[PDB]
Amino acid sequence: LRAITHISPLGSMDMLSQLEVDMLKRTASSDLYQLFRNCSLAVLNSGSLTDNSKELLSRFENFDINVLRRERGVKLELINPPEEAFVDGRIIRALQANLFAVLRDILFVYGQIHNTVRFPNLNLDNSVHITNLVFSILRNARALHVGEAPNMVVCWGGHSINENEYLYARRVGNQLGLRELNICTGCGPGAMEAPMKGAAVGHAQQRYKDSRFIGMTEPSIIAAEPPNPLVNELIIMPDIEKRLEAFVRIAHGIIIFPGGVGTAEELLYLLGILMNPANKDQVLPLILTGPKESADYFRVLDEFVVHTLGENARRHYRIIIDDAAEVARQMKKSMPLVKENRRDTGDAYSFNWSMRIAPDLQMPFEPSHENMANLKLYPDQPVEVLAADLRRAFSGIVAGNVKEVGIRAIEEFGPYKINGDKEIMRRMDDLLQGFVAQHR
Ligand SMILES: Nc1nc2c(ncn2[C@@H]2O[C@H](COP(=O)(O)OP(=O)(O)OP(=O)(O)O)[C@@H](OP(=O)(O)OP(=O)(O)O)[C@H]2O)c(=O)[nH]1
Repeated sequence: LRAITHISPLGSMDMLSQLEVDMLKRTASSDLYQLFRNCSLAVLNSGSLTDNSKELLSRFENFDINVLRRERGVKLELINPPEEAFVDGRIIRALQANLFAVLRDILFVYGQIHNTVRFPNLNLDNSVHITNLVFSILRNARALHVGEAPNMVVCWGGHSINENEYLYARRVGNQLGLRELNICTGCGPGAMEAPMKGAAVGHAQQRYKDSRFIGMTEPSIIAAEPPNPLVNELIIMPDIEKRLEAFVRIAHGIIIFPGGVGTAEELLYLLGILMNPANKDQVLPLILTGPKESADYFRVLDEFVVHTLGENARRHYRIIIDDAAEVARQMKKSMPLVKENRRDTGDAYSFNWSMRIAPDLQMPFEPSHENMANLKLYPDQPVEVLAADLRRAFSGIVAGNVKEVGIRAIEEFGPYKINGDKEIMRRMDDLLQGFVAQHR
């Protein structure tokens, strides 16, 4: 009635103390179990060709996982796991490494972090501690290499995309791989998987040995979305805001693909950091690119930025339509400039400390009628503030029409549409009307 198998640690959690093991033990038996189980299950389905995520999560009712204590360290016990994850009775290494990546970031980091009874005085409300914590997580994930030239390109894109956009992202990935650049994404399908599949080919063509494909996700996502099978360095941050800060501090360049309206929220976030005068001398290339069909999509998005943040916004990004070689060539040229930029201030090559991220951008935000109310949506205040309050505005009603939390108050309380300048509020509907005219 039950088939069992023991997995030894690989890639992480391979050198533990007995106290740490005992800590992991109770954590695996506290309320965190449901989260820990659903994440392990998602990892074990990376590569299973059932596109419907939640469909497959139910197919495995038998599955359960427990943590085994051994004098030396820990082992993972799997009860009735998916068959497609094994080869002649042995677990596929890639999955095995992701399997213990969950053990690390969910139980060791996530479960012991909220515990302030367990960890030292860690003021989660202090902006500095957050940044250093993000660093500690990445270091614990063995994702920060010493004295390595900048070659990491973060990529953001839509969850599900048409076959047309997918090919362009693959092509861009290939051109990035052909130039010995590595890739970091949201660890999912769609635009978060295509650039990796393409970069793998280029690396092979260039005989590039150690590809780094970093999937950076969070518990609520990975619990329902298995990671794409290209990810070879999995990382799960505790909060949404900590995941986004991780993206910014490890990246040496950022490429944004069409992601529907979410692209706007993602774009405003970056501008809120770059257009901060404290970051005037920072060097972080930003390219927004897409197939020939996404011409007007980015046009609409560009007019919005100009008409609200000013032409000054364009000195921080470049739009490239249907040219993969140019996108990759731009990023390759910027790497020495990043290296030179970090070297000019003494910053680390693998992690951007000096980049000032305002504390408002590191804290969670809830789309209630109160928080939204005091959104300063006029152009009189600093540009970097307007962009911050604009991000918190989009995602506010993003999940506010059909999301289980938005319509619980959108038809019981109605739309809020917080006070702002009559001109700015229209340039948005022009943006929303524009995305609708293209079936986004
Ligand atoms: N900013 C930075 N430097 C790093 C990093 N990892 C290694 N380094 C190296 O540390 C060295 C810099 O130390 P120093 O030689 O004393 O130069 P400093 O004037 O003191 O710079 P600083 O005061 O820190 O701002 C350089 O090596 P070399 O120049 O001697 O050789 P190579 O050219 O091959 O890289 C850097 O390449 C890193 O993550 N960030």
